[PDB]
Amino acid sequence: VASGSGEPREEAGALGPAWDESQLRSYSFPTRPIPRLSQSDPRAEELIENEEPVVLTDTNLVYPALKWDLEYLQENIGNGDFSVYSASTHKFLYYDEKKMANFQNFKPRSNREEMKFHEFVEKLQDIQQRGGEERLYLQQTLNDTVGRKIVMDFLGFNWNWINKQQGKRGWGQLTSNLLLIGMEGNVTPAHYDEQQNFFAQIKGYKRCILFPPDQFECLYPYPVHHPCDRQSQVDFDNPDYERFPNFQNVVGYETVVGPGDVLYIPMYWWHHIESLLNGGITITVNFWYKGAPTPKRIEYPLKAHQKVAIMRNIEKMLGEALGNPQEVGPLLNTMIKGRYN
Ligand SMILES: O=C(O)CNC(=O)c1ncc(-c2cn(CCCc3ccc(Cl)cc3)nn2)cc1O
Ligand SMILES: [Zn+2]
Repeated sequence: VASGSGEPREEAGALGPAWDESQLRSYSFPTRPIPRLSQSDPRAEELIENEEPVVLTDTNLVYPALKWDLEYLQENIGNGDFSVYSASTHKFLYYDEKKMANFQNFKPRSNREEMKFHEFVEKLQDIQQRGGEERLYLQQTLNDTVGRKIVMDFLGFNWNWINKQQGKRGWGQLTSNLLLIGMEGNVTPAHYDEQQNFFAQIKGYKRCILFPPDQFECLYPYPVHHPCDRQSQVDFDNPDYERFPNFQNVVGYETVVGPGDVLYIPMYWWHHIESLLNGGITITVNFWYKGAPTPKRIEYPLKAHQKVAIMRNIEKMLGEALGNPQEVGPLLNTMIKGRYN
């Protein structure tokens, strides 16, 4: 179970338990808790330099955004196009649409749709009213388009702190700034990203379950050329242990983040994210940085994330070299069977 869940944190002014574990979903693997530390704490600077997850609790990274809510955003964000994904269920499986023309026989069960902010809230209001079970997840990189109040907020982020982290870790350019607004219960299934991430919680509480790259074997990512590249094939809600036996060996690092917490998700680390049930609307901003460049002459034994990049590159080479990504599997199997297995 979630031994790493944590005894819920008690909010100041004794306004109750921020959340209780009945708002966490039930899963078949154990976990240990991610450390919640202060930014000044050197234990937390060492966790980051060693690419290990840590919850930073007092960065003020997005202090101005803590006032955010739907009303405030609607009135001040502009008339921009905001990507919004629909879903039949709590699970939000996402598809790379450009990879979409390889496989045609894995149909789409979560779809994008541009909206103006007022229409999005519109949709939640009516879904709200009719008690519907459709779920929505807004996910959009904010850009200069936005309102005057929201540019001032963005400018009030603690750029000095994060910009220092980018330099101290030798990381590369901030790639993007997604904003996520999601409904209670919504789940982003387990996946890994190729970039260092600072996951900055604003409104609501999110449960984050991470796994290290070295548990690649237990999480069974889709093929690289598949639309669900970098997602785990394993249904966390009902695992198929015959197809994925080593998911019985998976142990996670877990934590619940709330307003003001910043969760460092090291690159290539798996993460599963859920907005707690009956916790209402969640709001997050993410800060993705190209990771540090790989030194010129490499140190063995390699680290797990480098082996992952290798496997990824093998799949990519073979896809181009064979003229068809769908021959990758067959060739790899003939390479292995009775030779390496
Ligand atoms: O639900 C939560 O709180 C946690 N959600 C996530 O972590 C999350 N992670 C990754 C993606 C994602 C989206 N795309 C499509 C192109 C955008 C892009 C490009 C590069 C990178 Cl590095 C990230 C994003 N590719 N990856 C979406 C997510 O929502
Ligand atoms: Zn991610």
